[PDB]
Amino acid sequence: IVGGYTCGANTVPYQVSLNSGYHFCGGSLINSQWVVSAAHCYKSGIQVRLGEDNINVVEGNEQFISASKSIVHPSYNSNTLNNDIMLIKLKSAASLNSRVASISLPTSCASAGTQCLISGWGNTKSSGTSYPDVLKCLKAPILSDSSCKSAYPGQITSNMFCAGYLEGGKDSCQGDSGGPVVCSGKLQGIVSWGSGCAQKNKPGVYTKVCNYVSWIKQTIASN
Ligand SMILES: [Ca+2]
Repeated sequence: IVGGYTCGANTVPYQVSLNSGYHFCGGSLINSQWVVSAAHCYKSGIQVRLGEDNINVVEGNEQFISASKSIVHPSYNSNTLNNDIMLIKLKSAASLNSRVASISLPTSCASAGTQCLISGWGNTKSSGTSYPDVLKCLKAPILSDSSCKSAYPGQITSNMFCAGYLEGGKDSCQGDSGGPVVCSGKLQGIVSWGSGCAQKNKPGVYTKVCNYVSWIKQTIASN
């Protein structure tokens, strides 16, 4: 998160860290046994860390649970990043409480102008590299599709949407991938890609979760 602020311990209870001996991607807890993340975050041997704040220190409330299986959308294309969504089933059910809670799936696509909360432990620098210990947050608006397609000609599909600032200075970054974009208490996006970080006229691109509600529900029901 570039140009953001410190969320505060456990203020984003649905936020998860995907770990393989180090933090590599964010994720969202949608129920006691399932996490939604980005398909490009996939890899064998994933340990989902819940209730995290400082990801380098064990301070209480954390829950480390191994992924029993990661389900990458069958139509995910690594070259275009279309269908950048992945379902992760936990080996055992997570303990839901004040610090650890699931986020609701959307019942409709959010409209442009809607304010959303983006969060993660990704890079905080536009040019350099500086990874934070504690969870960072960012309030950003969903941009219109015309502005989005204008920023990335021929790269935006119906399964993507832009969010952020065209002036630059505020955006999600490396490490934030797979993280939640929450608007009005609903998971509308997943940190997917962009051209650099917090660069002007290059807003962040996110996976349009509202286009996958049926798929998510159907996949979960058969697994
Ligand atoms: Ca910790």
